[PDB]
Amino acid sequence: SMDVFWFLPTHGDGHYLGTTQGARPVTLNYLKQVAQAADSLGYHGVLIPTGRSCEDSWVIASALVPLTERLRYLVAIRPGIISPTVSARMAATLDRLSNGRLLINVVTGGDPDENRGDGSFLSHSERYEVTDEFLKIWRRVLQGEAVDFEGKHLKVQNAKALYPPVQKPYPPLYFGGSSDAAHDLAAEQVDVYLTWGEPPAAVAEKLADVRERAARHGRKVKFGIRLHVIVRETAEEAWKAADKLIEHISDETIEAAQKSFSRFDSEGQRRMAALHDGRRDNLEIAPNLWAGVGLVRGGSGTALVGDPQQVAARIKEYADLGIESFIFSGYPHLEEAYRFAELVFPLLPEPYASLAGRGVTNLTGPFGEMIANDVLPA
Amino acid sequence: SMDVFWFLPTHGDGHYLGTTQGARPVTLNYLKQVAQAADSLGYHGVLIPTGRSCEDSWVIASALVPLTERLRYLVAIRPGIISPTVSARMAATLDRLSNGRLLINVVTGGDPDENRGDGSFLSHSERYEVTDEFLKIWRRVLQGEAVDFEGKHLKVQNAKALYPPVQKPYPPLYFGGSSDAAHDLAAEQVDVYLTWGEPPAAVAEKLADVRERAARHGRKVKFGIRLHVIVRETAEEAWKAADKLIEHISDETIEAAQKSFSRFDSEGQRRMAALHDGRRDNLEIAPNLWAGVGLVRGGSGTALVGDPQQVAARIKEYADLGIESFIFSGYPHLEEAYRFAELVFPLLPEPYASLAGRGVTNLTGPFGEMIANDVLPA
Amino acid sequence: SMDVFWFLPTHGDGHYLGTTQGARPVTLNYLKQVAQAADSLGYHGVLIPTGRSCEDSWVIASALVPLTERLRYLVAIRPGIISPTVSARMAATLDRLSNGRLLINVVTGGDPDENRGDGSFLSHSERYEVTDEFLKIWRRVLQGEAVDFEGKHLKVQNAKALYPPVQKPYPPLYFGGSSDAAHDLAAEQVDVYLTWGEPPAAVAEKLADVRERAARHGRKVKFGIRLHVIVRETAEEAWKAADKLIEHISDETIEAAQKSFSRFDSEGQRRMAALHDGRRDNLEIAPNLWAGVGLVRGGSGTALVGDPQQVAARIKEYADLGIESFIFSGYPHLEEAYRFAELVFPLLPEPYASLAGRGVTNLTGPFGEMIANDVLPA
Amino acid sequence: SMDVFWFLPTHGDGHYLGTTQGARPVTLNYLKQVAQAADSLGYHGVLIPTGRSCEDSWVIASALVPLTERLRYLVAIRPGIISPTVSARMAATLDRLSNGRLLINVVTGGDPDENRGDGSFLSHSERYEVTDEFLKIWRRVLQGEAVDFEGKHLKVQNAKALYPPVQKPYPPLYFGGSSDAAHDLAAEQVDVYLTWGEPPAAVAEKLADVRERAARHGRKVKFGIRLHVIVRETAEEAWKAADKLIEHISDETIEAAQKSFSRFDSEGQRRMAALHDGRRDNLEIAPNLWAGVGLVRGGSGTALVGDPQQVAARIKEYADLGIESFIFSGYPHLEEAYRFAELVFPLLPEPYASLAGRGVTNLTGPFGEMIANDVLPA
Ligand SMILES: Cc1cc2nc3c(=O)[nH]c(=O)nc-3n(C[C@H](O)[C@H](O)[C@H](O)COP(=O)(O)O)c2cc1C
Ligand SMILES: Cc1cc2nc3c(=O)[nH]c(=O)nc-3n(C[C@H](O)[C@H](O)[C@H](O)COP(=O)(O)O)c2cc1C
Ligand SMILES: Cc1cc2nc3c(=O)[nH]c(=O)nc-3n(C[C@H](O)[C@H](O)[C@H](O)COP(=O)(O)O)c2cc1C
Ligand SMILES: Cc1cc2nc3c(=O)[nH]c(=O)nc-3n(C[C@H](O)[C@H](O)[C@H](O)COP(=O)(O)O)c2cc1C
Ligand code: NA
Repeated sequence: SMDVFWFLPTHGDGHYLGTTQGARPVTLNYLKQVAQAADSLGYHGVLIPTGRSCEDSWVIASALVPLTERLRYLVAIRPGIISPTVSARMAATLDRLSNGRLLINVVTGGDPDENRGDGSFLSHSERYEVTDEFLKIWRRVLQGEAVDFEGKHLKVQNAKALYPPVQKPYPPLYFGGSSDAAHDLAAEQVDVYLTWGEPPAAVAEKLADVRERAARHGRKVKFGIRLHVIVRETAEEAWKAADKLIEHISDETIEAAQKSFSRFDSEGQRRMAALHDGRRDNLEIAPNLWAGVGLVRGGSGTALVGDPQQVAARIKEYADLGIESFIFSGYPHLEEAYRFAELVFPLLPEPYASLAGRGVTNLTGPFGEMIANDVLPA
Repeated sequence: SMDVFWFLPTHGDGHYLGTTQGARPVTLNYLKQVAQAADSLGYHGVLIPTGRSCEDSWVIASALVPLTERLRYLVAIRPGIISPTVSARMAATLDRLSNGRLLINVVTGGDPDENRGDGSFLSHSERYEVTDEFLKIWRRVLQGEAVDFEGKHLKVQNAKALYPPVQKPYPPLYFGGSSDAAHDLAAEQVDVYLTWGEPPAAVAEKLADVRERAARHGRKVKFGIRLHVIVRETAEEAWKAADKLIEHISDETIEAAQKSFSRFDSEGQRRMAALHDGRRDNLEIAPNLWAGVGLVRGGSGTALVGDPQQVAARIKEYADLGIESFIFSGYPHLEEAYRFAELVFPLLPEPYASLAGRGVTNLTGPFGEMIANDVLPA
Repeated sequence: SMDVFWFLPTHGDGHYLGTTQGARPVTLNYLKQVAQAADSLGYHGVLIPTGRSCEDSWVIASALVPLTERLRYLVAIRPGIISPTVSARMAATLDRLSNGRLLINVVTGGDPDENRGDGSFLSHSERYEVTDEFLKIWRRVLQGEAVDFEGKHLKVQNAKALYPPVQKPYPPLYFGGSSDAAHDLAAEQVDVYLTWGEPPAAVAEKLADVRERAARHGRKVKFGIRLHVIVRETAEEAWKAADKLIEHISDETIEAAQKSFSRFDSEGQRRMAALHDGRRDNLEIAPNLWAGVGLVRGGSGTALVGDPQQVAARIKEYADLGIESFIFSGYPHLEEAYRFAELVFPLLPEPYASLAGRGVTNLTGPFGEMIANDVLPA
Repeated sequence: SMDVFWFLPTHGDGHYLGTTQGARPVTLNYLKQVAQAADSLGYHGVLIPTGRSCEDSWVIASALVPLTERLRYLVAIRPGIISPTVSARMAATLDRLSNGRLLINVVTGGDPDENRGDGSFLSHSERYEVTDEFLKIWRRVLQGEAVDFEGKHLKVQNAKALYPPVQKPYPPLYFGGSSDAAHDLAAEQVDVYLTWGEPPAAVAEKLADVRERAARHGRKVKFGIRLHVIVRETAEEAWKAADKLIEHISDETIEAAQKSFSRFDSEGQRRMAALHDGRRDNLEIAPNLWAGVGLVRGGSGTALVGDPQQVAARIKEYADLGIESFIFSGYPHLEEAYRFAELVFPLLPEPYASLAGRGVTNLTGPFGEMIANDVLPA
């Protein structure tokens, strides 16, 4: 079993990184194009990023829910900048309108400059104390309880969400974080622990630690991984596409991004930037794992590059560690959603092996362009 | 010079108040029905309420924006439970996706229990201090400024909204409130001051008060009024429908509703609850002004009742006081939106006079159901 | 079993017949309103009329299919004015796009003036000869057969529809007609025989006649009835609403309508026109069967008028005769669709009994408008 | 000025011709993707093919109209298989539902086998006599006339289209045909004369003939061209992409299509098949004009292949001949719609030079994926 996600580029899209050449603006029509493509191609869901660099995740997810049928939306909540009772009501409303298609990504926010801009002057350990108290109120409120809670940071009295969610006990909690406090938080409250595309050896160590701490609370959590993907029919086309993706990036842009990454107080972000060292050489840190994206883009900075057989093999290596969720992305996000679904889906377990080419449809007849007006293609 | 709004019943709908008989569940489909009706009928916009008793306003409005073309959405924000910078990004995104169809209703929250349920333990004077600092940050960030602010309650450092809104300088701010702190805040920062359906005499005093305080800041504030409406072809049918609206309300529900109203420290709620005092008699506090709605429903608790000429007469009276915005509602909200547009619109100024019956359309030809198969109606 | 249909007023809508007072123009917005209401309220489908007085059924049905989830569309085909091979491809495409939600209403056309306007100069028997040959090509082509056909009226060689339909062997064939040629055609080729709202005794004879002729061919056809419905909470309101429907109808308009009906060459139209005799008196030709609609409207000219228990009883009577399909309509079509579902559905067999009031939804919680802000309705 | 159309692959889509490898089935979701992409990218419209090899044009176009805002639809009508009065009502309905976004492609049918399959046993000259009589009735009824027409093939009495279209006097008539009868028909009745992708010298002779024949009637006929496009950043990429397109085409499939084209009774099809005569070598019949598509595809069988400067240059060569409309297509039709708009639109006249990259968008701010979370791309 495997859940394959796509990605909504709410922070912008294009053919090349760190530039405006071939860039596509974030519009409702284009986001609808990507979401409906992922919905019809059979992706389990789409991840919506959050932060100052992105449009609001909740406005986007809510606008695309009535325009899609089965696609699930992994939406980020940010404790510390919103009341947990209100956030719970937001999740309840969106889960009700979507008929149980809401997934929650718990985000603590690793940029102190962004946090101060939102009015949150908490330290790294305080952000996780807030998130811990946030989730405890959030989870109980969505289970129908009038909550009285008085913590170090948050205090509510008679917190109630009158409209229950569709998913019981609440929309599943996804969480990504690499710090010690992050692993304690995931082990206690979250349902799925997420990691960025570190090499398999590093991901194995992070999974073993989360599984160990989850055993102390008598819990078993699931695991997912966030990776870019540059797959082509051959590996030579894939590496050429990987090279062209960062060819228009000047050293003034690389050094500016790494300088902004040094300001971040995020254990996961530092581990990602440490893979490429801010240089253009040795970007293939592992077989078919390419760290060129991290030179400019924050967060996910690695990509699987190669033919379909190679990309599938690297997906199996991660799956052998206990990873069941895979959140992929490509540039541009519309075309690469079709590319990954056509090249990689037939090599993945069901239902993705059967969803390839056809998609979510039951139609037959002339499959492909008709030869003249009386010859079926073969 | 008139904008006519309708209302999305995100707190529940039905044919009768208090009871569940004839109640209509609020789903995505039914909200699409109401929103698309007001859009096609030519209403300027719809009001979406906020609170523990309602679904989330932002999730609802975002879900209905891609499903309408011209309809504006008056969406409520509540300072004190969400970061002002994050709220500005939410407003920017929705205003961009809707192409400038977003309107903001500033809500301070008049129920101390609901405020404590969300984590806010502020007094009446402190809630307006937070809103005042909230709006100052909110209005400046949406204008492209990197804001440094340090007030009594809020503190931001390098607050920025990277995606500018469509409406300049920002989506217009609507505000309702009758306390002295409310009128000072309305005079300084809001664009439209809203009032509930009080008799014209009391509305004129509140309007004259806000208008004078706003003059000290050099601002010309617009005025709107929130009112229920029960309009029928004759005045006799209207009073029958008003009686049926409350015929299934027991005295134990009235006491439970008024017991909650006394908990509210809201000045506007106190003035509305004092018009009926829980009585079932003397509900016509003014010519064609019926206060039966306020027996169980908080907020707007008065209604215009009568034939189209009587309802339009009360509307012109309010308009002669300087009121340019009108937010109406009826039970059930779908049918009454058509009834009001078909009975009252032809009696209102343009464009509502021309929008009567036809609506926002350019189609010609047979008007009405055809006679036989070749005889046009006349 | 029981399938309950609604009706799309593609020939115009309104509150009153004959006149233009309270008329609603047929627009894409309003047809979306009616279709999406019937879809969400749980109706099995909607009937779309065809003819000179209506917008094209195939364009309307195709435009609303992507905007609805489970609603079926009973679309009309008229042999003699379109190639059966092309019509077969149209049915295949719409059935494929709707994922098997297409239903076919075979219409022979009962107005010689309209038929001549379309280029058809066939007599009554010749129209049924064309229809009989049409359906044979239509059914064989949709079953994947390369058809050579040389009949009296139609001639095709190597007729093929390369895209098969979702429903096998083809979308079901509904047919309405009262002539002897109609009963032969229905007994031999159609799946469901439809009749207008005649008294149960007259319906029983037509049903027995069709059933006997189908037995001779070794076939069993189902039966449905087409009726208007004016249902109110009490019987007195229903009869008052029936009087309002024809209060704005002048005798000059009745005479012009009945003069056009005498031009028609349809047995079913004459049987319907013979129920009211072109007069306003004795319109209740049967218990709760009111023939006032036929005084101006062509086709369905009777209505079920009464309280829910009275309407549900007349439905049960028809169902005792073997009728399993019920195609209802009301004025206006949007509001009356909710009225019938909220009043009659609880008195109908499953699933209409469980779909009553709530529609097709899995939402729980506060049912009805909230009392104050923490008191659930009861 | 210039109108740039795209193409809906209602006959099938994919990456490679002649084979099922990489093929995409014609589904509602995929067609919605292609149409909404062309709508948002700024294309003037899309062409929808008709015939036995495709899904029905009217069903497809009607289903996509409510899902698009500005995109126009060039929909085919085929005289001889449908009544002109019925066809005019379909055009009136779709033009009204789309608010004037309907265009008509007049198709006579060049395949005798496909025509006989639809019940039309007319010769080449007879098909143009039917079309001439069809269009006279079609154009007159849409102008609000009760038409009496008695011709050699068609006879109508009191033909009326009750619902007038939005476009006056009627939706524009596009027409393609290279025979002498076609050029007479285009000079007299049609608004836009279309030609397939012949070399510029052969196009100039056809346009000069039509212009001369139309001047005798005092009419000016707009000119358009239909062409596939394989454009890439470099010329070598485009030529390699063109080779990949036909690399899976078996020589037995080429002969299976050329023998099918010999049966056709179309002068324009013969002129297209005479450009290569099945020869696999030297398919570049003109600078950047590649006839590789004509090996297996009927109708349009030539493509523009080259870098953006070469493709734009060939477009300007056709424009100087007087061609104002361009109907382009590519494989696959979704990805190639973006490729052409992003690569060729900036080299085209307004408004396509402004629609490049930006598209129909008034949004400002970040343009492309954000560098980190505060640095905008440049
Ligand atoms: C898969 C994944 C997705 C994430 N998405 C976001 C996001 O959208 N916005 C964000 O600010 N942080 C995101 N993060 C990062 C964390 O949620 C959080 O901001 C912080 O970096 C965790 O800090 P830590 O590694 O020091 O424990 C994501 C992390 C992962 C692994
Ligand atoms: C037109 C209008 C709409 C309002 N909408 C809301 C709402 O949706 N939620 C809410 O809590 N309060 C709403 N209020 C009430 C005030 O915004 C605020 O909550 C408080 O009651 C004002 O307190 P005050 O009158 O003492 O200054 C509304 C008021 C008006 C006039
Ligand atoms: C339920 C029902 C629906 C019908 N719908 C249509 C229609 O939409 N357009 C139409 O022209 N005739 C319609 N008819 C009438 C017949 O299909 C046909 O046109 C003709 O009147 C039958 O003639 P006959 O009774 O003499 O056999 C309908 C009949 C029934 C019973
Ligand atoms: C741009 C263009 C589009 C056409 N589209 C179609 C079509 O969709 N279906 C079709 O059968 N023929 C199509 N044709 C061909 C003609 O409409 C017609 O079928 C026939 O080939 C003309 O015959 P002629 O060249 O001998 O005058 C098209 C022609 C052109 C130039
Ligand atoms: Na390193």
